[PDB]
Amino acid sequence: MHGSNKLPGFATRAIHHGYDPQDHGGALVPPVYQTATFTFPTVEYGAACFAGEQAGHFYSRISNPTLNLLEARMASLEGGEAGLALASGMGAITSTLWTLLRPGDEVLLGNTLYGCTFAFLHHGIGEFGVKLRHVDMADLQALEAAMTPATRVIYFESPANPNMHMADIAGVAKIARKHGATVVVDNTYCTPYLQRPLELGADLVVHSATKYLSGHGDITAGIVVGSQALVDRIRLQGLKDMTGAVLSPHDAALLMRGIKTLNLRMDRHCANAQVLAEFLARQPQVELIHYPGLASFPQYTLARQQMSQPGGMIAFELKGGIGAGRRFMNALQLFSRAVSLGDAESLAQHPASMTHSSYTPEERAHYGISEGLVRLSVGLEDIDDLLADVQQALKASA
Amino acid sequence: MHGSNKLPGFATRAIHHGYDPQDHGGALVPPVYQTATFTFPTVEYGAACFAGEQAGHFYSRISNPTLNLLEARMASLEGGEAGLALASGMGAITSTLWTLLRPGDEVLLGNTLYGCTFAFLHHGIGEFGVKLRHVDMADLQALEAAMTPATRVIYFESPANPNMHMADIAGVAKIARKHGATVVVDNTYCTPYLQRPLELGADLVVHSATKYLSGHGDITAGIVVGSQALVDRIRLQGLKDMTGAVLSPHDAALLMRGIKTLNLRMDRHCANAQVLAEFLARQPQVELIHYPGLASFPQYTLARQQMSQPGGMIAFELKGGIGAGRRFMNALQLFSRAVSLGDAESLAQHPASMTHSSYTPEERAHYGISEGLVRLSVGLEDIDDLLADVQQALKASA
Amino acid sequence: MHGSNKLPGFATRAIHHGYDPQDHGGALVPPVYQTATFTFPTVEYGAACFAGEQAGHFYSRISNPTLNLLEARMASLEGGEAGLALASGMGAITSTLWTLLRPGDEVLLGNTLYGCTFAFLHHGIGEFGVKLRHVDMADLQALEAAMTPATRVIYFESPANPNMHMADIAGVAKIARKHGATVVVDNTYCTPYLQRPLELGADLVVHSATKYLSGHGDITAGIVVGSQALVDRIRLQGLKDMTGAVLSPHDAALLMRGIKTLNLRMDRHCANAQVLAEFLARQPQVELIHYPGLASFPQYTLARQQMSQPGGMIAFELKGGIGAGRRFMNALQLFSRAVSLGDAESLAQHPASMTHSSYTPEERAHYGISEGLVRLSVGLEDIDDLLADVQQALKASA
Amino acid sequence: MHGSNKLPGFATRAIHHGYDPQDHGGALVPPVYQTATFTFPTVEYGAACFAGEQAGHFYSRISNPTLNLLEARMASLEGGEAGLALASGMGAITSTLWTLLRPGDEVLLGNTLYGCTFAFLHHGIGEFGVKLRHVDMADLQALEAAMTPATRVIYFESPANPNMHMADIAGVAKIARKHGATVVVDNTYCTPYLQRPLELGADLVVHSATKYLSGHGDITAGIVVGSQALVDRIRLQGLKDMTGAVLSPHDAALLMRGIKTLNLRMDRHCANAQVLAEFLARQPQVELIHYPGLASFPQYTLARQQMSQPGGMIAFELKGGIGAGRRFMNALQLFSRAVSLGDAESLAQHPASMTHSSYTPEERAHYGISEGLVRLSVGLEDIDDLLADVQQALKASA
Ligand SMILES: *Cc1c(COP(=O)(O)O)cnc(C)c1O
Ligand SMILES: *Cc1c(COP(=O)(O)O)cnc(C)c1O
Ligand SMILES: *Cc1c(COP(=O)(O)O)cnc(C)c1O
Ligand SMILES: *Cc1c(COP(=O)(O)O)cnc(C)c1O
Repeated sequence: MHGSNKLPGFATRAIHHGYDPQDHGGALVPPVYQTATFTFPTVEYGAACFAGEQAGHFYSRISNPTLNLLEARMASLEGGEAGLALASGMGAITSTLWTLLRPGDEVLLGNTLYGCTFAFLHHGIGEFGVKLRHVDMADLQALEAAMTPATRVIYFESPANPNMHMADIAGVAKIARKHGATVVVDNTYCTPYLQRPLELGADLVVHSATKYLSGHGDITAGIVVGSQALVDRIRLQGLKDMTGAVLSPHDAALLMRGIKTLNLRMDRHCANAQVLAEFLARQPQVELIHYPGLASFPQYTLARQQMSQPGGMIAFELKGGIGAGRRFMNALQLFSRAVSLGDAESLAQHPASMTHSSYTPEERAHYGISEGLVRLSVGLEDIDDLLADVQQALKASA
Repeated sequence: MHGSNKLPGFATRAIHHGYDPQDHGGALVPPVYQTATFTFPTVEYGAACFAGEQAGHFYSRISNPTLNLLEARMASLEGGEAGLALASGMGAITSTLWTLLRPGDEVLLGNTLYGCTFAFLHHGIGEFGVKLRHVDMADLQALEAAMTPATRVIYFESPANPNMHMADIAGVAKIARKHGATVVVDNTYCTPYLQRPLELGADLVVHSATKYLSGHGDITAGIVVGSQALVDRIRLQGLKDMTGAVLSPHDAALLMRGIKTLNLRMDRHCANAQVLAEFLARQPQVELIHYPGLASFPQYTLARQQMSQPGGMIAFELKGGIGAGRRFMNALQLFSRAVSLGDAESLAQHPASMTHSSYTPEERAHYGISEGLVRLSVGLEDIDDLLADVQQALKASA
Repeated sequence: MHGSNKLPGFATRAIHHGYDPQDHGGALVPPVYQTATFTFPTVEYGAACFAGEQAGHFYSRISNPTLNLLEARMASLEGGEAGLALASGMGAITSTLWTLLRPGDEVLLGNTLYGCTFAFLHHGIGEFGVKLRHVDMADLQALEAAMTPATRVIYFESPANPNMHMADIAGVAKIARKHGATVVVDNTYCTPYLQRPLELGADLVVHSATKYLSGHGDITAGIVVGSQALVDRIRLQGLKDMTGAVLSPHDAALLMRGIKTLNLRMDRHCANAQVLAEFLARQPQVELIHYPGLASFPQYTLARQQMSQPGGMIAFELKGGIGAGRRFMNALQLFSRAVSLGDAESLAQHPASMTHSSYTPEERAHYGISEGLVRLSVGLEDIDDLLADVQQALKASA
Repeated sequence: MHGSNKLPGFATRAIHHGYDPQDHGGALVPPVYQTATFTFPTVEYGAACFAGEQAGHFYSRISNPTLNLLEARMASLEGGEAGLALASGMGAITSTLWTLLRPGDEVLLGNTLYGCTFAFLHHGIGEFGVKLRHVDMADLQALEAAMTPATRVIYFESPANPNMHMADIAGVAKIARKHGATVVVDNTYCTPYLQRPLELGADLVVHSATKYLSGHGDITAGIVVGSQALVDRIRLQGLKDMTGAVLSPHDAALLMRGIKTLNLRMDRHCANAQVLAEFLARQPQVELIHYPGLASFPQYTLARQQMSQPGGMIAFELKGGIGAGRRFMNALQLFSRAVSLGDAESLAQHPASMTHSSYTPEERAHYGISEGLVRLSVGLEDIDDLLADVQQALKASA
């Protein structure tokens, strides 16, 4: 049915939402508001801007029109009411959590977390008297059992950093609705093109827009999407007062540029990673593979229900442990050795020998990290070139 | 008589410090390192990059060569050991204090702060079990009388926002050294061209680079300068984990561009501001007037000790109260009605009918804010046009 | 057939060719050389760079590393020896022809041309002693018969901008071997992803990089690719001395950003256009459709033979004439009315009522422009939304 | 004095002219229209737009709102009717001359020209039938005798890129008026802040905005200022059709940023320059010195008549010829060895061993280039550091 109130499709909105060129001298690309302050015609229009009474701007840290279009567009893409743009992923996560939690509050966390998130919680906010508990968010019994009435927030990534462990977002939402908690999901890996946690009951979605959304590895940015009520608070307290993590209008404009090919890029990320994952499963050097699009995936059924495509990230374990991981990493000639993900260029990392090298093997097992675990951000290059590079590096891995 | 590569002068260093073109293909202006991530030649090289050895970049949130140049240069200008660059002034202050303070520690503050510093403190970090206390930082006895063994940090501005109130920085530092407290000075209004708190005994300096250091009103940014020990902590804890206020390499490059004219612009700001404050002082409509370069200024002796020039900001209180504020502000044709300062274009605000418009006269009294107070950021325009515009707007304020 | 002598795939080279992060501090994305000028370690290493005896820059109007990477990359994608980046499409075209022609030389031109190319030739260089001859370049017998000993250059677009008329590039190149002319093809419409004239025997290719190569409509740029000797000549005469059409490094970086999704965007442009064009052919009001992908296209077999895909451009003819054209255009809610093409946003133009409405109905006819001629640049939106917009607007056409 | 048609001073206009923040949501700094194309609300609005009725925009190569701001501001600064922004100084020169010259026309030229301008004239437009004669533009008898009916343009720099030879601009205009000829002056060295050739009777002014206007060595740009009717033709023929030398809106915004400190930088460039000149003029290693601000300067009087300050450029000749100049350049440690000028960083060049190194001693003396001629672009650094560096390089010049 063609409809009068039917949403334009994802691609259309990623390109167009929230912008009419007619409102801006006909400019097809929005002009970039690289400006710190705005001006007032009088002080009555000025006082009304500080009140949230008129929808005109005063200062770029609080709100900016280039930033607003990005936020509006991202909110559309996630299906949410409102968006906030910030200087990084961590800036999104810290501004949100700082806003929502106070001493005595408890936050329930996914069992594994992105390292700096884990750092923010245990060495940052968790040292200012906020309580932390990890649970397996795929274990709805154990989550139910962990809830107190001090439980203010449930925060997780899905899929999660190390082995791609999923959580059942709607089943988690159900339990949060019962006890009255706020569910915050890091949707970095899937993006709104593949997973929309707000449509599954989550209250807030955070993103490292540094990754897939930008797509080209040339900005650092974060996004928060949720209801107006919550995002308004994160804007006026978390951002304004508590992190100062303001995104550049230059970078916001690059971000929107990237978002315009998001669907296209993700289709290719996913098509390439599928092929690569299936390659890796059949290789003698490989003990174990975690990829949502392989049938062997433990949470395969949950992956097809809550994500429309299995994603661009692969984690696998080399048989020969840390030495094998090192040699594999040092052999790659197309894949680059780097932290980060979601660029056009394929990336790889081996926490045992990189990010987490100055731990012991036993302390790595504590954080879900195998000695042979290698993570791949499969990029947009030709798959035959990527297979040739991976095959050659597997040989060198012995 | 000191010569042979002596310490180069302030202008020279503002243009050249930390950069020889021969190390980047002869490029006179350093290339902008607008990249999120960096690559390693081996995994072992990368083990060293997170561990602190063979340092040379993994991820722009922690560090980036464009930012490193800015940081080093601002360190040279302030005479500190190390710099840090962030997404905003608030980014600098929050990252600093989040790092230095924990529940049970106390911090002492100047009587009046920048609005959001004040809001961070009372409604942010204060609500996380950190004790706050306001002293007059010109009164060395009163400061001594507030010290406790839990006092970890002394934070203030000088001059400070409303009335241009100075602190005896050398005096505060002596006390702080006895007590093991860290002194953090917000040096935004002066910049290192006019005042260098580290040479007077402060430990850390912070800036809204949004203002004078950028000078052109097109970026939001902050800086921190101080000891390697303190800055390494602020970088690796406050910024990496607690704020995520990452500065865009693009804007960091505009900031370096602004710094290149800093002496020249500050000379002009100060020359324009002098003429205007002498003018305003001879005016029937103008009650009191707060400019450090008037002989009448209460702390004239302290200000000439700490500041090489009297600044670019004027505060004056008007006889007609709020009504005369509104008429004066709405009458300006050259000065712009906006918050912010240190821009090429002259700015004017009047908190009674704008920033603090719905606070009613009493809560305003408890912050230093007179009902007729008008703040001027004097800009770079021709002094005669600026005179004419103030002239004309006093007439209409009756 | 493994082995390192294999050419990497087009998408790999669009992302990586000519750049190794290791040579620039690990920066995954190359730093932007936003610098006018370059420096020398000695006056002797200076004397080498002006002569071309040493690899090194001196001045970004002649040469700059950000541009040089863009150039090397475009050369690889077209399969030429060398490239040159310029401030616009017309910068590439004029820099080329100013370099190659002198009074007395003849240039054979394709029968229709881009309006501004046409204007340059007849009202510009043509008025300076260079003779012009139009010829049907799809008619090899006629082209042979037009050659004369004064013929220096054969220049054309394929497909050609208005009606998608095409020329046999291998056929033209072979006539040009025989007589001695230099063949230059404007390959804007296809990009190197779809058509590679150098590989079919052309000497030089030019682009409006403003269109598809950029893909996102935020920049104005041009590219020449050809033999080292011809491009060097165009660099050092046409660009340096005769146009000054220097590309901003910033923009060159955006163009490299756009090229990273070129194959992905072209695939989607083309799929969307195939679907739209089939629809347009089945519809009452359409007199005559022209799309290379439909069998009714007069040079169907030639298109199939020189282009890997039929492209993103459609021209059709409404039955109601000039009036039905204005009516359809004004009815568009998603397609935007504007000149240009190869954006993510779909564009529509109607010369009789827009670009060529200054003219009379019979002067439009001299240039091959029907009265109901509508041109569509099909973008990357969801095809269903674009179908609906064009369905909706065909109704409004009676 | 005060009259209602009052003109704001140079610095005010450089910062404000042609922009009201109220016309763009209050944005203190103008938004950057980084867009290639522009949209129409109806087909008819666009029709009356290409035609020139209605003040809207269609394509950024023709015209762009950011560029038009820069163009109005530069027009104001030079006291001319209309402005044009281009990709480089050469862009402006060529776009100008290709508009006004045709085969058989004569252009009369100052005796010496910037090498690239000379190259354009002799090896470019001059090889298309345009006649060239060089004449001394200070000798008015010689110029009157040089005039012919073919003489359509008189083009020169003043001061001129040799030896700072000046032209009698008002004298020249009086002779050109007698014969209908168009006088175009390259005012790069002075900028409008120091010389306003249009006020002395010139028709058109050209600028490499790459130099002092930008001030910071980070862009390549050109400006033309003159009468509405000439500029229009240069835009709609030279720019649009004959060079395609389109300025990036981003670089245009950086150039506006630079112009905001033009007075202030030029004041310092000249004060540093006056100091090095008075020093250099007393050194035994130094034969001759060409600086307008020395009393011994042959054209002292004319210089002071056209120019409010003597400029930031110095040329001198070392007694020891080619080897002296080589040893001097090589010894420099603050001054950079580079071509270009008008940067905040001080630059120096020695044509005999650099630009014109490949040439012979007799061919250099033919263009007025001594074997020992050194040219300094005096920068904004501390004059004491600059003195020490020139000093030390003078001692090594033995
Ligand atoms: C990178 C990342 C972050 C951190 O974001 P930044 O933009 O790097 O600060 C958070 N979560 C996930 C899942 C990430 O990958
Ligand atoms: C503006 C300002 C700040 C805040 O910095 P932002 O860059 O606006 O975050 C802090 N201190 C002073 C004195 C300021 O003026
Ligand atoms: C647009 C176009 C040009 C001109 O390029 P600009 O970037 O607009 O200067 C040349 N040829 C074709 C086929 C074009 O479409
Ligand atoms: C540099 C220069 C030019 C040329 O300008 P570009 O921006 O380099 O093209 C023209 N005239 C003078 C006097 C110059 O110095």
